[PDB]
Amino acid sequence: EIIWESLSVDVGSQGNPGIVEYKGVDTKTGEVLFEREPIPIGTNNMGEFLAIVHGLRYLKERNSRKPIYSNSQTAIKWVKDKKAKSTLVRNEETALIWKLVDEAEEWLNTHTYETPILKWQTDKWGEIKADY
RNA sequence: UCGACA
DNA sequence: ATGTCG
Ligand SMILES: [Mg+2]
Ligand SMILES: [Mg+2]
Repeated sequence: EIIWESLSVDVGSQGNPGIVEYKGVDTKTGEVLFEREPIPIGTNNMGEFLAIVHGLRYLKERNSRKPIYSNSQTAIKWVKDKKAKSTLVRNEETALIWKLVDEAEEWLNTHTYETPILKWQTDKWGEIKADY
């Protein structure tokens, strides 16, 4: 039940919170579609969030109806609810990560999309293809 | 309390 | 250990 005609996104971080990054790829070819420039500091869940919303953008501007695979239970939800509920403090250091996270919001609720966002069954299918 | 996904 | 959710 793996829909290979999809986009699988995942985040790679160093410490949580800390240096964060994500990337989307073709669930099958493993081809790297979009990659995020390593952010200074940010939580994992925010990483996931952005990873998804970015992929959401990527598709819409290519007119793709491919669903999205994320193993972030927290983000898949945040996104469904168009609301990132991150408890990370807002200070000049968590600037960029919060800047982005907000724009991802300003987008979610100012756009349309039927793009399915699906949970990747890591326990049954192994690490997601966009994994580091 | 724990459980779950990262 | 921390980030989040149920
Ligand atoms: Mg992940
Ligand atoms: Mg991973």
